[PDB]
Amino acid sequence: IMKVANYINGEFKEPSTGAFQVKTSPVDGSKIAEVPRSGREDAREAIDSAFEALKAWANIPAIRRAEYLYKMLEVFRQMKEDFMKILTVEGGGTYRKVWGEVVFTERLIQNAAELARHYQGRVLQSDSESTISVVFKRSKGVVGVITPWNYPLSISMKKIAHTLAVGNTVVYKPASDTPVTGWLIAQMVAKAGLPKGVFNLVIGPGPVVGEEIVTHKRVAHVTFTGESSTGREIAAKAAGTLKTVTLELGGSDPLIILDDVDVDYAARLAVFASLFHQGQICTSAKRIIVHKAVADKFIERYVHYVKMLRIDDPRKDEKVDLGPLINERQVALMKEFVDDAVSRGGRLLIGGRSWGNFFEPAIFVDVDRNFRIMREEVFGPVRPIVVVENDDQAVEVANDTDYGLSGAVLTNNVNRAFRIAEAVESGMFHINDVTFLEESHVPFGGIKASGVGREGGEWSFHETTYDRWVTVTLRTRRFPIPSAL
Amino acid sequence: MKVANYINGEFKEPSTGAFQVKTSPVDGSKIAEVPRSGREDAREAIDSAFEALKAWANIPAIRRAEYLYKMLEVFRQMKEDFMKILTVEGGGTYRKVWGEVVFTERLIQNAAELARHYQGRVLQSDSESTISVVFKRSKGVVGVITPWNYPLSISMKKIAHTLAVGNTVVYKPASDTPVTGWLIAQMVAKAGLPKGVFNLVIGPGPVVGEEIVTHKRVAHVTFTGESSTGREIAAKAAGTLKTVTLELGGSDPLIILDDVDVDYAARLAVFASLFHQGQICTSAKRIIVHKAVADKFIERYVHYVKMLRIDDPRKDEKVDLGPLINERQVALMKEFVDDAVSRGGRLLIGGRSWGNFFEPAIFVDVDRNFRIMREEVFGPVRPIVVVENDDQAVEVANDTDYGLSGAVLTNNVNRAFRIAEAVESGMFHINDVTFLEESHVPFGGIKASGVGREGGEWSFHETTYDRWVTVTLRTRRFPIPSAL
Amino acid sequence: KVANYINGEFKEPSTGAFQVKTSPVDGSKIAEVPRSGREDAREAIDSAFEALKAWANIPAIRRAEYLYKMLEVFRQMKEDFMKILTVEGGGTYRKVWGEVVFTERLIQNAAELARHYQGRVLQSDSESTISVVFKRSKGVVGVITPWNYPLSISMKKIAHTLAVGNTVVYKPASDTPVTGWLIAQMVAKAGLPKGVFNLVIGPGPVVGEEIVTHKRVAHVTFTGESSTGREIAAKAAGTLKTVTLELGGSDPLIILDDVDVDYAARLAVFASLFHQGQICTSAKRIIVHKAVADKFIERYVHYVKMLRIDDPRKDEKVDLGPLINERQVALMKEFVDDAVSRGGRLLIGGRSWGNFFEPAIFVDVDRNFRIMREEVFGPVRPIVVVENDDQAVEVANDTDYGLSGAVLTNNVNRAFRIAEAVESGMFHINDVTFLEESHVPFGGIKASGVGREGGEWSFHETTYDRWVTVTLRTRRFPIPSALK
Amino acid sequence: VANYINGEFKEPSTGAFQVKTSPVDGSKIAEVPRSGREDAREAIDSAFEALKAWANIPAIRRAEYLYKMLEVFRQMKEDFMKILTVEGGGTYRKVWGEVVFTERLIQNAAELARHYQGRVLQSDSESTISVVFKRSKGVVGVITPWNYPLSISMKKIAHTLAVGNTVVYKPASDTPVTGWLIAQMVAKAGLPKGVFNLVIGPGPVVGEEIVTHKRVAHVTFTGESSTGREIAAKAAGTLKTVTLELGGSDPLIILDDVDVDYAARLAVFASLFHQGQICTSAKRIIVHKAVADKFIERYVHYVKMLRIDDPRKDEKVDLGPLINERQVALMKEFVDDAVSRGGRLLIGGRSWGNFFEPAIFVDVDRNFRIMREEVFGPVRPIVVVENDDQAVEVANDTDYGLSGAVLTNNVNRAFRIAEAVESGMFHINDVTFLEESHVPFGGIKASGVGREGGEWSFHETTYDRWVTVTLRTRRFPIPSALK
Repeated sequence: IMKVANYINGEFKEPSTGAFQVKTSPVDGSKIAEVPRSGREDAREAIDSAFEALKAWANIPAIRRAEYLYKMLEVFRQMKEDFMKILTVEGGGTYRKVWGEVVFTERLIQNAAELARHYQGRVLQSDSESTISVVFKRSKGVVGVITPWNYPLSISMKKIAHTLAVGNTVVYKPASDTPVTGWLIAQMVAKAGLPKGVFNLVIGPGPVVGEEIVTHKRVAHVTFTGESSTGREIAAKAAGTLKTVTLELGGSDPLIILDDVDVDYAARLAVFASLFHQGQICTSAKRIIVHKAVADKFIERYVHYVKMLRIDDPRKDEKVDLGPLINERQVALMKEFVDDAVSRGGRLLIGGRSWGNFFEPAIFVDVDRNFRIMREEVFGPVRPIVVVENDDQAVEVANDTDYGLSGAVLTNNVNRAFRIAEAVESGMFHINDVTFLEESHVPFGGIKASGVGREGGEWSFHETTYDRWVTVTLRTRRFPIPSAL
Repeated sequence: MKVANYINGEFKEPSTGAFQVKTSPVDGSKIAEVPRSGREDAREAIDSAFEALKAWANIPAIRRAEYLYKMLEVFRQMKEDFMKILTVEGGGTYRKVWGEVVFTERLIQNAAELARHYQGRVLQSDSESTISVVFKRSKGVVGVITPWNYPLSISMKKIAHTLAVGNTVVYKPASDTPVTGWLIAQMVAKAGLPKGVFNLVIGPGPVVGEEIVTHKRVAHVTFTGESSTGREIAAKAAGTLKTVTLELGGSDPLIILDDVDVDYAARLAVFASLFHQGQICTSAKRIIVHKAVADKFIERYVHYVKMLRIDDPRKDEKVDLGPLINERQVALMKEFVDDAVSRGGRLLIGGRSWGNFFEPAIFVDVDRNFRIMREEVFGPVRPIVVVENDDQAVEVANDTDYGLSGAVLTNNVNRAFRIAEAVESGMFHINDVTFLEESHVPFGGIKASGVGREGGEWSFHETTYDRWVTVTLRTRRFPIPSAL
Repeated sequence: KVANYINGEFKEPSTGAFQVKTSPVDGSKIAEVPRSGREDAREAIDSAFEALKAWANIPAIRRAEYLYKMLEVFRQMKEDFMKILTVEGGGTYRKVWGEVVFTERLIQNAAELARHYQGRVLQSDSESTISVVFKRSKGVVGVITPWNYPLSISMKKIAHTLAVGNTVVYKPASDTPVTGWLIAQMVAKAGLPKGVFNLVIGPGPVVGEEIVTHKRVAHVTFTGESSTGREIAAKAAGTLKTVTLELGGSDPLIILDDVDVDYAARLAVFASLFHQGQICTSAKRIIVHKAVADKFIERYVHYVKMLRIDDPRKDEKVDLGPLINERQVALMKEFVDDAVSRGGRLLIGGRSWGNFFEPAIFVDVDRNFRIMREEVFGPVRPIVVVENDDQAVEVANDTDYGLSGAVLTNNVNRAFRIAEAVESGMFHINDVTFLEESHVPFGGIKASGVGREGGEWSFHETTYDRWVTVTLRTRRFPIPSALK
Repeated sequence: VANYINGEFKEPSTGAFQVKTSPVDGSKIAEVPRSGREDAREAIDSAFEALKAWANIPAIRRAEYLYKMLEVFRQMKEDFMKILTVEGGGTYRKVWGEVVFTERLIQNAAELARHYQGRVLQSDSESTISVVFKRSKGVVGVITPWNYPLSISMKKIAHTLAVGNTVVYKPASDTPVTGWLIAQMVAKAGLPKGVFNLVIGPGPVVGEEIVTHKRVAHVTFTGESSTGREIAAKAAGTLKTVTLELGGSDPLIILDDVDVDYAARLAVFASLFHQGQICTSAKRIIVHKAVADKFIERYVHYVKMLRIDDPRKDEKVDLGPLINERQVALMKEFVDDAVSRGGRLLIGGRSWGNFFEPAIFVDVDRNFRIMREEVFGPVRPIVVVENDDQAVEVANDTDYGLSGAVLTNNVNRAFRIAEAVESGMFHINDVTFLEESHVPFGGIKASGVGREGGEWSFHETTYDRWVTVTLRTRRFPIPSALK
């Protein structure tokens, strides 16, 4: 009953050119909807709308913005089934995956609303007499939000909700493979009645709409989640106008398993961590590193549970374990990873088959550091297991990557857990849990090739505000020039 | 006098032996021979800093603080040497360089004081049986690239605070002030910091600086200089995804309302607009005065400008203004004066120049198309603009690409606060100079003036990252495989 | 049918004892309410104590969920709360509307903040040591409240204390029990776990004193008279329980000579006489600069004369309702008589009928007047004329109290100097003395009490810090010294 | 030895004095004042008069004074060490540790003075600026004990001064000379008259005056719980706030997966350093049955190795004497009670003069006095438990709640125990008496209220002050008739 459209300055509308393209399901290639194929003029219009809305939005008290976010939360709760349906048919997520995403998104919107009134500046001691010295927080301005296709709802809403809460306005460009999710977000914002221009949606190609957002002089900041190469490109283009950036660029997270673990539990945890959403998670456990003393048993248990994984049309029922990859390019790339691993002498323990956009888990042992699946982020269900002889070697292998997003160690020893946690080079780390733990208000982000900045709660606020030192001087004084006086 | 690099605990020549002669802006006399380092020297410094990093980051903060207190002790005995060099090399007056050295003492002390006290957070977890905390970790090897106007205080704010939280440093000072950089390295050497923790490489920005900015073992670059340079650094830094702190100058407004002590306002204005010959990022570069007091203000302001004593800054302690740093600065100031005259400006006083000296040139009858309204004027050429009301004052104040600091003079609390809120700047001062600065406050700008903040814990924020760590104390069941 | 609420159950007091609650408007019966005794208090306290571990141990987000539930139920009960605040407490429509709106914000604020109360990760001075600070709830908290703003003061204490994982035993003022019962209705409908919140309606020296002396009560938060607070503080020492005390004030409202005098008078009337002056942060001592004193006094008295005193049930435009009981009228009469007897000039008012007191305004008072020496919790107000800012501050500070204060002026220097010099826990420039927001630190100094309430400050009061370390290396110990 | 009041060393107004003797051999140490209420009152009035000037200078000026105090202290280290030993009974190693920690304490206070921040808040109203300033409380009473008289005093004094309070200081009666050396240091550091004051006299006279005087804003106290309750009650009269650290009966929990020999070594240090006269001494040792036999054997072995001697003799004396005869008498009561109740005395119990050999008991139950009371001396129970639940139940079966520790290599057991133990502080795999200059030190339950150390000391002796500026006019709801 409704066409998919851009949302610009309070109005749903076609791209100026009228150009469109067809979004199909990764599940079966069926048509989902025609969606805009916007261009630079559409991006410019959204940016100008956001810019004209900015002062009114930034200057209302925080409690009024919080109220809008609470309304958004109420609208979101009414739309939950709609979001789950689209996350499954457009993104290929299983019932359990998209249920988790929608529950987390509810917490994210609520978290941003909760915190809006409480973002504080500081009162300082002055080293001078008769001086009041304080620091205010101010919003950065128009913020470009550019997002990926794997968790398109929760990742988008983490960025959008928190950015809006502290008084920025938004121009949002969803991933091209998940446009309907972005349009549903715009439906939600529109129903919550936010002032026109405060939130804008532009559906179109990254190299056109995204680039316009990243280079426009009225955009103050870009928050971006996607590939490291795209991130470096955006960071470079952002420099033209000195806009700041938040970049979350994926990972090759280590899951380190020591010899004192419950091996069956370790395997269960490892399967979930390494293969949930077909391993298409930035904090997926992408490199599994196991102590030689439990390695044989761990590998057997891990393969045992992998064998049980059910791959199917994610619309069929609520207990499907894995759906398809997002498109044919991903399948082609996973095939390259498997073929490379086998050519280099790796032992394919299980899996390897694919059909349409579906790709089975493919598990390797006997790998070395020159394997593509050890050197690159593997955004799909191909996973190496590396056996190490001690903790020193576990750490060396864990750190032998350009990435540095998250990581985890399983052990019951407090000394080994803390030493390894300290030594692993990552922006996040989890003792006795999955690598992709995430809460709405914690600093989420990485180091090294995994990006810059942190998002979540007040950390999102830190990214999209600045400090403003203000003083008041209550006495007159003599000045050193002209000295003759 | 021969100057050297300081790399991995050793003072040494550039690997090519290449040197160049540095002269005083005061009279052109030879001051020193200094390195012309190349990319190999930069790489050696970076490798040394990288190799020193883990040992320096991992000792307790109290130990790093001890090194900084020792550096403070060494600095206190070198005060006179720093002042002399800031005058003869940088052209600063006694009062200017005295102020810089006093502030530098405070900066080193501030970094030492704070090192033990930079805290992370313990969080509430939304999950049962989960401990959730956030640690602070140092970024790694930090490039420090600095300007010539306040080469000591600006360098030491960056260096001292960056070291405090467990970063190592590769430092490349401005080409016009290499000797101040070498003296900094001397102080650090005497303080006995572990080899590689601090390194000095003297050489051309486009060679040494570019190596620092593009090298994959450098984690962060903190830069103070021109907006165009900063834009280039930010773009180059993207290749390795290193972060940056950029302070790129300003065109700060000084707003003077009609309820002020006009004589005091003029005295304040002269100091704020012309101290160190206006060569200050937060100089009061655009003076904006309310119609009702404009005539009297302008008369007083020119009166006090006329009293300024311009002279060899080495002569005595009461010289008001010294020379500009080089002939290019003189040439630029002449362009600003030429443009203002050509567009109908009235030159109330000044414009005379001889050698590197320049008598402050003050213009009225200016409009928004004047170069001295549109560009940063990093020298002693100043426009005075008259406005009819507070709305216009704000409009003119914000009519700039820059956004560093700003100030308003008024006794009215409502006008003061409304103007402070409306002016688009990273910092703002009510009833004081535009260039107020303390050791521990967030210093920095918005718009074309740059990104990030420096000073105390804000410097720490720039050169550390947050690290979320959890411990889960209970086992649970996972959603896949569902057949379980 | 009004009753206690203990361990998830509405019930009669154990003795079955009751008393009648009457309206201050006309003495009409409102409801029979419990007259509980110590055994009722002990049952409540034991219920809270047994509920504590389960409530403190759930994740913060679950407690926030319960408070958001409470907020939903409150929004349904708004009309009920306003009706009772008026007929039981004597508040006008505008007063009770304001209290209900603020209460909604208070419950929301507590819910908002629950998940975000953080501890700290520290630098250790020792090697191989992790050092952090957690926040822990104190335990069972006694909540004892007054009659003037019984809903908003109760809910500020109750909501924030529950948010961070304490359980609550609540005893409302004897003159406002139905409000306390409606709160219990709200909590019950929100479905909080049994024992987490308990209501005991009864005499302060019986029920209240049991709460304050019981070994399983960890904290008491109290708002009321300074004498009562001092007794509670003393009694609380027996078990080393901590206390938050808000004990009223005698706030100065300082009016300088540069104000809009008409506006100052309008502000002063609102600040000094809203809710018949029965506000801890009422402007109880008006201090005006001699240069505007005559016009101010004329305008102030003019607006006071315009105040409509009537049955607050009559309509929404009634300005002033009755005092809470006849004992308050008798006290205000003593204040008026003492002022008259001491030579004070009664400008207007001072009549009373039933529980309704007509605002009595005095000039030509001195420091020995009871209305200058004591908190006047009613509509009797002194105006003092002063010659300069020094005198204003001397008179402002000449009080045992120190809760809030305000200054009206357009001069930024005079505003800040006066704000700094006035000895109070809170201070407002160009606004009323009783400004209050849900998340700011509300509280006083001197005889006005100890501690702060509001958002995270409420959390600070009812939690404690817990330093935890992990040492990751073994070491040698100094005894026995003989040992290797 | 004299008082230090308003910048001047002087004897009490009465001229009264008393002779202090060494706990080591009873020899004379010094004549010290016996001050009265008038001396306390004079100190308080001096601190009150000095307060505005001290509170109002920039924090950097107060920091400079503390840095100067630090330099003076560094020159007086040997003096402090001698007096802590001969007046306090501390061994060389104990007093060396105290002096080192005191240096760090003074430096920590100086470091933080410029950095104590308030907050800028979001306002729920339009056109409103809303901020929170930090202000000093005023005149602060500092009342201290005899066991670590230097470090405990200086942690309180240095941090309290740093944020702009003035100080009236009353040291414990058994350690007045240490108190006088502190006044000496402060005098040489040149602090303004009245900012710091020393009054030496009996707690029930000088202390009570401090606690009840109307111009004293806050009292920070360390000592016995009974005294603390006394002070908290008297303080209520003038609504002054208090900080109280009132000792502990800390559990040291030792699980079955430990290096048992290491555990014993750690336990001996934790339980008996300074003769157990430490608020955070490991006073109740709780050990898992699977390692208990071996642990008890190793622990008694190391206890037997302890060298008890004149602490003045050399640097390797492990234990000195208890502070006085009353402490010895109390320790005998604890031993008597444990024997009467069926405890097995594995070693120790001998006493001569103020010296006492650590008495170690097994076979104890919860009704023993040494399990129910704080044992501020070298008598220690070892209790055996069957599992972690039982370890926790025993650890919490105390009125106190100061510190605590668990020894284990298991992360789950360490954390669950840490969470479950009811204490203000807790340490995994270390001694119970860990202490740093800037961490929140203090207890729950009977162990007291408040925290001290760095910014936590600042919180105790400052208050928040909410200030607003409203930038627009508005209509008010009364009189409602106004248009």
